[PDB]
Amino acid sequence: RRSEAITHGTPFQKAAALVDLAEDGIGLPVEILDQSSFGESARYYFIFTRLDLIWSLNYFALLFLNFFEQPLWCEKNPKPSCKDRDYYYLGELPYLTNAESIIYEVITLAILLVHTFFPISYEGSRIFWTSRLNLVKVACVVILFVDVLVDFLYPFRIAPYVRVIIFILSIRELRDTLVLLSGMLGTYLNILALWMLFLLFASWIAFVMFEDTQQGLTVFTSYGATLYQMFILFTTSNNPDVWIPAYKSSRWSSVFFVLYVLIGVYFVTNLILAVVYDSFKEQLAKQVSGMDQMKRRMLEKAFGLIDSDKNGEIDKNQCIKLFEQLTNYRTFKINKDEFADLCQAIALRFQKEEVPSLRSPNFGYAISFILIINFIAVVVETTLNWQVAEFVFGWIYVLEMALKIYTYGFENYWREGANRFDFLVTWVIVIGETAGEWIRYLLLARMLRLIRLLMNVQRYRAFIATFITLIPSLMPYLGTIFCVLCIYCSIGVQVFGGLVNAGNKKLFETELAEDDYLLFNFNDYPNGMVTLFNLLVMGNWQVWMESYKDLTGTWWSITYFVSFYVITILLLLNLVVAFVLEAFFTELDLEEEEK
Amino acid sequence: RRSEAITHGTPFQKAAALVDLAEDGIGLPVEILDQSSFGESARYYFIFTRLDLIWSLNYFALLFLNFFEQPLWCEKNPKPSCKDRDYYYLGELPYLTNAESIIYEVITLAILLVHTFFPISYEGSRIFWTSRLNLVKVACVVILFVDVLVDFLYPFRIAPYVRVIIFILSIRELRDTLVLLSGMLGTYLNILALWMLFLLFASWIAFVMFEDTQQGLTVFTSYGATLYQMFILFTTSNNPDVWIPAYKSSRWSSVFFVLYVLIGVYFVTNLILAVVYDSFKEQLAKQVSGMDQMKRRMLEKAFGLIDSDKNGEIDKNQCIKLFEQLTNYRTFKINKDEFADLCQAIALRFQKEEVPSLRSPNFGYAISFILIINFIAVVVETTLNWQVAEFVFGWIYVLEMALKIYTYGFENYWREGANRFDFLVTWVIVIGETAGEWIRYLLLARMLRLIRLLMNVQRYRAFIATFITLIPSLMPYLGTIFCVLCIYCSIGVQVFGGLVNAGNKKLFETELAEDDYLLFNFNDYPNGMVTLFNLLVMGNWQVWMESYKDLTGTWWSITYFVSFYVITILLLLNLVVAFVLEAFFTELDLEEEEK
Ligand SMILES: [Ca+2]
Ligand SMILES: [Ca+2]
Ligand SMILES: [Ca+2]
Ligand SMILES: [Ca+2]
Ligand code: NA
Repeated sequence: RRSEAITHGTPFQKAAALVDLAEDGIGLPVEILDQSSFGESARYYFIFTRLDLIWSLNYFALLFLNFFEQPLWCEKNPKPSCKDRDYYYLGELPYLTNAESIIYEVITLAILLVHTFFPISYEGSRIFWTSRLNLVKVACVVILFVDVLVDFLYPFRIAPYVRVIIFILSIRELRDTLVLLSGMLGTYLNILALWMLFLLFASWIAFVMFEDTQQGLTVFTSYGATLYQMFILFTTSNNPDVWIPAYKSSRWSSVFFVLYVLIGVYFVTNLILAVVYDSFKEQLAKQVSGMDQMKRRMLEKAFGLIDSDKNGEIDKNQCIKLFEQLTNYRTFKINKDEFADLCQAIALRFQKEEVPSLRSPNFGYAISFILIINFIAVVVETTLNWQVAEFVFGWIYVLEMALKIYTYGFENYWREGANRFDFLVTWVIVIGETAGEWIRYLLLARMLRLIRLLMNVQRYRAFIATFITLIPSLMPYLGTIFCVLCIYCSIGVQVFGGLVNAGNKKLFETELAEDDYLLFNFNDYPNGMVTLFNLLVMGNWQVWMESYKDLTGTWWSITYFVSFYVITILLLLNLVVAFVLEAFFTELDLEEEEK
Repeated sequence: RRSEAITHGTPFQKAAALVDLAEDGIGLPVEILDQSSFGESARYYFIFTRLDLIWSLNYFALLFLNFFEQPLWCEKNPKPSCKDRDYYYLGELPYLTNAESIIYEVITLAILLVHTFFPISYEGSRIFWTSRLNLVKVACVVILFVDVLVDFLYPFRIAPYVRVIIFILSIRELRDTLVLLSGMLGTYLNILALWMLFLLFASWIAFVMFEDTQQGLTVFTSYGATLYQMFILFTTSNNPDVWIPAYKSSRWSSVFFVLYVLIGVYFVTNLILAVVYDSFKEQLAKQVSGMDQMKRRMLEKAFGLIDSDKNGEIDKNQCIKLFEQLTNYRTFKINKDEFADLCQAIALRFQKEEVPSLRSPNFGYAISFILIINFIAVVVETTLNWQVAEFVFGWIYVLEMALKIYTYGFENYWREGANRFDFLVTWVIVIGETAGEWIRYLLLARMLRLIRLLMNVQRYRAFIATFITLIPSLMPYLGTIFCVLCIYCSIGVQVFGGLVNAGNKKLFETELAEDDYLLFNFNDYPNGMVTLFNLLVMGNWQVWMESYKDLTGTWWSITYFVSFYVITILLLLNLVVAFVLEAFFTELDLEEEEK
């Protein structure tokens, strides 16, 4: 898919290059594809995309800055200071000084300005300024510039939110996931309406049924208290604890709570999952259609490069001239659609990639035997039934890397999803030879490759193959969940920071103190992230909700936890379930086509 | 579907009857259908099926006997006796005396012997004694007869297990569910192999990683302790509790447990659900195919009754003679397959059932207004903003019942799934007029019918329609889970009965005593059932496992809880999820066909 062919080649080379780009799934921007003299514009797009590692590193740096900033409650002079990390149950990451924060922010903003305005080199000015994505990015960069300036000048801070928005906007798969999700929201709010109606009605029955009982006197003291407890019971997290007083008062009370939990989980929760799954399928189909339209647009541009006369036809003397530039550089008359069908058929049957310029099958057996020997060595070493053996295996693994990159070349080697990981962990190993036991886990991280041999076992092939394909293909969804946690974390540290401290005295009544959860707090960004992970797992989750309700003295604090549950569990994790199921069924159909 | 027509009719009436049976989904047994005589054999089958209510009541009585038997540990003379129900934290159901047990068992066994041997009236002797189902039923009844005799004579008791097996064998949909499940088991044990391999490897890494830490010294003290804790963490039920000492030692420890829980839940649990779902689909397809073969066999014997000359043929005079006996009672040559296609097409496009022997839409509006008025009356009554009003509404509801059974006749009325429930709750209401405040809940149980009006709201139609169809169609699966719970309950009372008592002294160290769960014990069958419900809900489920491990002093006790988790949660509840999802998608496709 050579940039040089697109930039400089004769039209037949440009056509073959656009074809290989399209069927490798890479679209040139329409702002380039729609113009005649596109080569000089494309020149800049390729130098832009050559720098993707620099831009990606800048975005991950900008996002990770949130983990190293001092909490705002520490700036407003607490007694004692946040140097007393044990008094405030804080984490172990350093807090950047003002000087360090200024340096970090200035550097990352300068690279962000370059990345955001450089597209005006290949898009034109009017084309640039009319893109909605560019306008939103310019708004984000100007907000970060003003936020930098207004503290280089030296009740809340905006920057951490804008950094997460910039990160979302800078990864195509995350933008795509949010566009997909925006199509699901309309149908999601309907079933939330029915779920609320269910909770309200079940809570009304429960309230009027227990009003003068011990359950009434001690748990269901009001309709709001009932609705709160019944909401937590929908999650099952407070079962059976919430209805023990009823069961002590009468064993028949268990029938009500049995019916409630049975209906709430096995009917209502599964139907919410089903609604989310159907909507996800509809939006994914719409996305794949859009990608097919991109592919067709590129193939039509290729035909518009070969046809310079606009008669809409190419002859066999042109067609063989394209067929060479395809079948030996990347792998009757024809018309605009016939070309697209013929080429996608070539992409089906004949298409196997040629190797770039500049290995035996049993070599895989040799390295598999070596890494199983290494595994049995590691086990007999841990049970204490050798640094020179760990050295000689590390040497063999770097020798394998060097041999494979020599025989195939890195531009061919690095294409495989496996060997790029083997390369990464081998590099981390050899740079670990800085002269502990941590190399044990790196070599076993290589040993994990042995699990691919279970794809030879037909009863396991589908499972292992789906797990392997899921590792990369879930990253957009897991990353969207991660960005949602980052926003909720910044809110939590803004609204709850400093309340969990060793002098609070109310804290030691709060259940957070009784369950020993005091390190899972919102005093710091990493603390908030691990707390939000515990919330996402739903294990004991209402402990934090009830404790921060006590510590803040307001029921409005529960809006945080309720909204977090409604967004992340009932929607995003159900989306993950749907995605895993659809991936597995796709694998079974692929095997049913292989056989 | 007239039994008179099958038993006595002219062959054209027999043919029309067999057709209406087959297309209403009722199969005569093959032992009749192939008998070459629908006479005296069919006569007895219809009186047999006329008695279905008596048999069903006998089977439910036989199953429920388990809830009223004295636990065997009470018979072996405890001090104090089980009359001290508080000392043993017992339930509220009575225990039958020996005389009552003998009477109950003798009566139920007599009706069971009748039901099990009466088929030899229409099946022949050799046909009866070669049926595998009959032989298993005869083995069960002879075991119950021995177990009765061996205590009418006056280490464990077998009867409670055989009663559950008899109940499974006596309901067709439960036999169907078990034969379906037997097809899934092979593929289920494969993914259990990978799940165990995942637990063992993750637990080995965790063990060697923490060995000299506080996590090692206090939680991961051995490989077996690690594997046990990591298995509970796979359930999430001990998150974050299990790894707080690691997090106190180093915050980076959280990354291990985050990755473990992320992989274990969102990859492994979802792929187990996917495997179960695919296997369920394959087995349900095999079931529907068998039902279609039954339908075809019935249509082919209908043809074999019309073509009693074995022409291979029916002529137009015969065909219109059948056509009258069909279209005037129950809703050009032709051949064996053409008949079946034509009739099934008539069922699809033309059939609409006639009323049996012996109403305007505004009546539905009137009763909807009356029940909404009743609802606003109930709400304003409970908030205390009338027994004569509750009486007059109860009268209106019984007058509606009597009017509808008059206008349509009970044989037509009772066919709807809705009005048979309305009839039941109205009868329970009017027999409740024994003169109480509890009738509020029965009238609101009628008020629940108002939710059907949300099917008129297109954004809610599929959800409500699927919920309504799920109410009956999940009963075989929920009932299979109930039978599994019954067997586990009987085992639990056998092995754990009497250990939770106020004199145990070890109990008050056991977490069961600290969480206040002492009423959730295995001292009694209803206590066991509610305990196993709490286990099925997975809320705090490891409390019982760890407490009974401590009370029994052996790790072998955990086999009970582990096997219960593996059977019920990873298989049967995933089956319920698959069933609900497939039902929803079927509803969306139905609406997509109707719109
Ligand atoms: Ca700032
Ligand atoms: Ca009351
Ligand atoms: Ca017995
Ligand atoms: Ca160590
Ligand atoms: Na807990």
